[PDB]
Amino acid sequence: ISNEISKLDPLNLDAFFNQLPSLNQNLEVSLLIDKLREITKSYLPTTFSINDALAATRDLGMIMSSVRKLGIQPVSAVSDLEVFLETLSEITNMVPRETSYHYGPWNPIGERERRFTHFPDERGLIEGVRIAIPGIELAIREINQLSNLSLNDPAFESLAKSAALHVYQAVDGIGETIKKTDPYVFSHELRPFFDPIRIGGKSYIGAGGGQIPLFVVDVKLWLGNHSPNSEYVSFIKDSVFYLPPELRPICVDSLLEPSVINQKFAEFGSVEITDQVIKGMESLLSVIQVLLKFRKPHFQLAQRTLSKENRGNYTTGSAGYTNSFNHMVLEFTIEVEKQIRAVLAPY
Ligand code: HEM
Ligand SMILES: N[C@@H](Cc1c[nH]c2c(Cl)cccc12)C(=O)O
Ligand SMILES: [C-]#N
Repeated sequence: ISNEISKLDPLNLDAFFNQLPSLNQNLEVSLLIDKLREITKSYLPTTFSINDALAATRDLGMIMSSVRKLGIQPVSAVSDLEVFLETLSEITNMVPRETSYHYGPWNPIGERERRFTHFPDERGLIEGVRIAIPGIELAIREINQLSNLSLNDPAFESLAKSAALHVYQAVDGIGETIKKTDPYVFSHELRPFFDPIRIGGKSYIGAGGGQIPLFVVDVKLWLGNHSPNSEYVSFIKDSVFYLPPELRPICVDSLLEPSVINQKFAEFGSVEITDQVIKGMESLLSVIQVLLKFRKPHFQLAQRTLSKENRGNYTTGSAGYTNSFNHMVLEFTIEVEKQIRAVLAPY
């Protein structure tokens, strides 16, 4: 529950986070490092509830990212963090780092909102994932119910429509980023806050909107187990254990099964094609077409951001890919649309 985590301040950092944008602007690394040290001596994380540990991962993660932004590995500089992070990670059963979950839906709205910088463009990122994630999560549950209904059942069409509506929340979220986040300001002022951090011998990437569980919708809906050695499966493979635990079984099951659309392609070309069946297959095109309404403007925005004019120090996103990856996911998604349009063409 997002609001039950967003309202917590387990490490009493509310005042500190009002100062953090200024601390970051003036490069006050000592104050950052003093705060990490104060936390490891002030708090016994083992006594935390789950929601407390999730909110503490949010707050501690963002301070660690500010230190890493300067170029210092924060756990190397504050070595007692490692034990602290290990204890939090056992309670959350999540990585010892913040993700888009902690930064968006679990990040409080209004005066307490945790932010790296004073730049209003940063709001574009936060609101983007804060809007996308709950809607994608609702679409995931509806799309998983589709495998067991008939294309001729009107409940199928109704569920698929409900999920297209819920996926639109991701469209609205990337639209908010496009309005609020200048590509140049992103590459020069925000991107450096999302770099990898070394914790207990492993490197954990920084938060990314690619951590919204849209890839989980893909796997269930069209990717399934049909593209084993693809670059997209390798990114999903790398993402499964960044997800909150409750989404991991859905994703793993889906990676090892035929997708909904491959199955409904088989059923369609094998059953009495009625008027409901065509409506049912048309509701899947509708979901796919909402994904395109997300991925097309998204591709454009990553292209402007990584252009020679607007990029700064980076040629890649926080997960380490170029816009070539985005293009590859978009082509995949366009191919699905073309395939469904063929199955429907004689109707
Ligand atoms: C200035 C803003 C943004 C830029 C420059 C950007 C760029 C990128 C890049 C470079 C990747 C490749 C993965 C990586 O290397 O990190 C990626 C993938 C992805 N990004 Fe963004 N992005 C931005 C905003 C957003 C927002 C606000 C969201 C969600 C609300 C989002 C959702 C995704 C998703 C879901 C993927 C996985 C690929 C896909 O599903 O098509 N991005 N993006
Ligand atoms: N990964 C992308 C943009 C990005 C980084 N962090 C984000 C967050 Cl926390 C939300 C939305 C987008 C982004 C890039 O590094 O170019
Ligand atoms: C993309 N974040």
